[PDB]
Amino acid sequence: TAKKDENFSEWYTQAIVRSEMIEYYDISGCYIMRPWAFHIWEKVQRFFDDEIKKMGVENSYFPMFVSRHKLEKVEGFSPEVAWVTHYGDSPLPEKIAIRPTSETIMYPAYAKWIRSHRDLPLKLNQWCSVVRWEFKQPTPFLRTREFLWQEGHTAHATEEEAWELVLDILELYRRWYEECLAVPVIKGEKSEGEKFAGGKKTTTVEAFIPENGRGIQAATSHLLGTNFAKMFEIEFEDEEGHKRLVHQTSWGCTTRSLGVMIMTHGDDKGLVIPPRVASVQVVIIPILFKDENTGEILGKCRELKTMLEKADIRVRIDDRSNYTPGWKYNHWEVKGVPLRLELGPKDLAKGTARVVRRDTGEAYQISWADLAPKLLELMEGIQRSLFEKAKARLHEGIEKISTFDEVMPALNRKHLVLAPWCEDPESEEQIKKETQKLSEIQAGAMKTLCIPFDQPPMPEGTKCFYTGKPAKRWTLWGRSY
Amino acid sequence: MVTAKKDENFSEWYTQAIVRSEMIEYYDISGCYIMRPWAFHIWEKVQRFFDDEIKKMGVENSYFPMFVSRHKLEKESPEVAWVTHYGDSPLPEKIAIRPTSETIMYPAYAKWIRSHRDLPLKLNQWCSVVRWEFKQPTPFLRTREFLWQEGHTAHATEEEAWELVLDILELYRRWYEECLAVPVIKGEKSEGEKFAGGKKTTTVEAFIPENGRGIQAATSHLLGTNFAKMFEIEFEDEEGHKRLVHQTSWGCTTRSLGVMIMTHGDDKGLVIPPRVASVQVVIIPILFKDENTGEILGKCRELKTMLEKADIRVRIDDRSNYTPGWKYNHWEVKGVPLRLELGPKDLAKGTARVVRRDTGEAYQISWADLAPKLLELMEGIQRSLFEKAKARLHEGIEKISTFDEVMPALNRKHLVLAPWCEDPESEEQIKKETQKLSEIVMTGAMKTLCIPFDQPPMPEGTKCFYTGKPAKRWTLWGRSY
Ligand SMILES: Cc1cc(N2CC[C@@](C#N)(C3CC3)C2=O)cc(NC(=O)Cc2ccccc2)n1
Ligand code: PRO
Ligand SMILES: [Cl-]
Ligand SMILES: [Cl-]
Ligand SMILES: [Cl-]
Ligand SMILES: [Cl-]
Repeated sequence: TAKKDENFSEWYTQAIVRSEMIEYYDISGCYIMRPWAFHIWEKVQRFFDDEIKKMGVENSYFPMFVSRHKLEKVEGFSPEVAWVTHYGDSPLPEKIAIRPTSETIMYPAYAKWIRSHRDLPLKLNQWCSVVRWEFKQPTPFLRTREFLWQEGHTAHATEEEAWELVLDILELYRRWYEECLAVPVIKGEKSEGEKFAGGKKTTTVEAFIPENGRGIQAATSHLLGTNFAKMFEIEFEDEEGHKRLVHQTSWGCTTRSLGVMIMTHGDDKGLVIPPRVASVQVVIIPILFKDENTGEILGKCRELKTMLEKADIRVRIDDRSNYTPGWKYNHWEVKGVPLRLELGPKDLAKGTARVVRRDTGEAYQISWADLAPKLLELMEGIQRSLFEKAKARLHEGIEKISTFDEVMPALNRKHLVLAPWCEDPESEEQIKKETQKLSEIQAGAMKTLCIPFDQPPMPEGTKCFYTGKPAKRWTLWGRSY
Repeated sequence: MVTAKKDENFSEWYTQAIVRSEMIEYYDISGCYIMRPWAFHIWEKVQRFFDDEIKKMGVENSYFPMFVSRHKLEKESPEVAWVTHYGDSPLPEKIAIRPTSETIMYPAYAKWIRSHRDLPLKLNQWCSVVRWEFKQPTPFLRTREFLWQEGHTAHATEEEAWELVLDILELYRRWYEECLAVPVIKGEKSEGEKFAGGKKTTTVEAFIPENGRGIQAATSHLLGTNFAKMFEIEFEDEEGHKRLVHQTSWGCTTRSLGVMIMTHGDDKGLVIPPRVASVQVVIIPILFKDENTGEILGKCRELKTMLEKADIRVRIDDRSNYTPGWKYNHWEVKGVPLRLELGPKDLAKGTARVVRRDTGEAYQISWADLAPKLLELMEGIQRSLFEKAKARLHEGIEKISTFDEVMPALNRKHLVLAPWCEDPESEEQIKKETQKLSEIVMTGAMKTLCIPFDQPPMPEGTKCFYTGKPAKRWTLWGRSY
């Protein structure tokens, strides 16, 4: 009912409801991931895990609790600590905390495990859930009490090796978004005001939501440097016998990616799932009505399913008798299955099937023998087309500007701005506050999204679009999630 | 290197084996442990096995919240861990961390299921849960937080549910026997030992000879219609009458790793069955006094490529900061099944020296014969580990007929197979009497482990070994985890 361009958050809520991706729950901010959503997580998890295993990153599991004494005697997703005080009706002798971060457990372990240069590099990953206690206005995948992620943490003898890993991981995050989810992203560096607190440098991939003009951070990969090694005394004796601090990285990516995929590819009809991650790629809809199944149509449906599955196509036959074919068409459209295969009496009488693409609605009459190759072709086409259209929208959403008087216009067009910036942090705070004020008066704030790796030329003497001081680099700004 | 002997101080041996093989890091909070990458590799092998198999059965993965409300939890709790505070302030309502997810998932099941067309519903989750007991913990075997999978299905009939119960139990037998080379006994739990709220619990039970204790390896419950009544999970059948669903739930945990360690470990540390070894063959180049250094490394990489063509999992330990003898000890204590040594002598002869971990036997193998001979050796090692463990299991069970045989058999560190009337009060009586007699860290009580599927014949008039009433079935008892 709600149109994506007119009432975006209503559209998002409804499209997620009707798609059966999630279910509600009696504790606020929590959402059940049903298979239609969880399978997408499984796909990107397998891709990213295969790739980091090639880099020698090994998975691990740390306890979810920290002792009161370890906390009393690192910035997390919650400012305060959640305490477990009882088991059943019995008070614990000492209350324990749900860990605010994994770093508080992992880094003391790293300080024990690393003693010598022979022990480096150390590369660990953990797939797990994460809890937040101070979410506001929850919404599936974007603002939740609990989400899923992977977090990698590595330690190296040199900063050069650590940085190399940071960038390799950022490239894997680009591939996670662009090759699996068909979502284009922009590689860049965070501002001093937006990077990880105690780290040296934060790199990020950023996406864009045209319907509200907002940038959204897709994933991050931090050069932590030696600051945490000094805090946690993670030292190694080098080849010459001198004690040195390790150079660390950490990197994470969450189920927020599913939300970004949803928002990127949905239309007024509902979700559109990229074929590479869809739980079902082709739904076979028999043109049947209740109490009339002779076996002719369902038998051919089953033969077609077998044939498609031998080409590794994920197929479901919706043979539920109590629904009309048109009901099923709309049901699977709203889920965003990328292809629908229609088989009725006429198709049986002709040796063909009618196949409809979800992204464009185009229909193809395809002989049974041709189904498996043609479908593979179509799915790649759909995947590619989903990405390129999104990429086009991304580039139409960014305006390259020179001066501050160009900001509020572009923000009113629901656009990001790429502007020469002196990178002075106080100026980012000033720009946020005054774009926020301006927005208020006009009826919010605009902040740095990233400093892109891809830098256009900077003419000699170009001045900062805000302070008028010498500009350092081109910086991508916008309203933000 | 391990120095405690498995048959002398079993607990010290076990701690040494799991720490020196880099599987476990002990932790500030008792009963919680850091699971290091070497352990996580084995977990990932059995996880992949079981996940692939349940996908063939149509079970889909999902993710439900880690928290559960007081009212859902108690519609149904001394192991449940309560979050009661955030910072210094009480939560308005305490919430529980999941010890299991029946009460989390089944309100959603009742919402989702309306028609016989909605069945069977088959969901699974891979996650961690928390059971905060104060009895003695053991890394892997009995912990306060652990990784597991939990599957939950709903069916139109009891018979279909029971088929799935038994199919999953067979997958747990394969998990232990086929992957981990650990023999298990299928049975049903006694009325007193079955899952609370369920109808019938089936189990696979393992045995640890060094301390004489049985342990439940995995469990598969027929929940029946009991939880369907609790949560109003109903469907309209084909005739239009409302019926309760018939449910199953099943789980298996990282306990499986503990049982593998204890089953196959020896005085030198771990022994990993080839089917779950992430490194099946470690290649050790013998570099001494610069003799053929480049040639040896090249031939090692060639041999790695050749072996990977046969799907053998190979690692070259060409780390320069360790001697060959160090690498021998390192990969032995970590339990790599096969070690391949290549030095100048081996290069000259066109062979390699291969040492199998379980027996220490050495082989001189031509390069051309390496892949078929190593495949044969690995299947021989796998089968031999299983057969030796199965022999120890058989020797650890005494078949008895009267209660005065119980304490001697328990004192030989054995289980007992006894005819039992299956009256539930007699199990409490037997636990208490055997505890008292044990006196004259873990409990000395003998409880039922399972009523085996495999039933010896019950001669007419056989008396229950404890009550003297007519025996019903043969029952396996022991001290237990
Ligand atoms: C590692 C692991 C496993 C399992 N259990 C249980 C039965 C089951 C089976 N089969 C579950 C259904 C799957 C299993 O594996 C249980 C546990 N801890 C606990 O009971 C809590 C605890 C902690 C310290 C001391 C005593 C007790 N710890
Ligand atoms: O804890 C148990 O025993 C059952 C089986 C997994 C889900 N709940
Ligand atoms: Cl997958
Ligand atoms: Cl740098
Ligand atoms: Cl954001
Ligand atoms: Cl695997």
